[PDB]
Amino acid sequence: MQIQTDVVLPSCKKKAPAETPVKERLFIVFNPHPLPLDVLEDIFCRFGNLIEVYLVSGKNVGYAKYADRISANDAIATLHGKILNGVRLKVMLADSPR
Repeated sequence: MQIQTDVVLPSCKKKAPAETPVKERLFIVFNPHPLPLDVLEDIFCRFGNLIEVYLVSGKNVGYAKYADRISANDAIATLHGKILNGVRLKVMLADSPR
């Protein structure tokens, strides 16, 4: 599993239980192609309270469900605009994209 990034990351945290009701949602937009799912889970669990991350099939869009608003905001502040494994990322609130 590759981790090549230009940002300092927190350690991996445990995911919230899969059935946890969703509190915050993020769009992840990949330029030029999406990243593998295991990489995405490793990266996005690091902010805590990650319920799930998945890709929209065959598209450059992923979706991050968090059990905590502050955690998702941390993921935005840390990852938006950064490069991961050769891919540029946009991370934004799903309900109000920038």
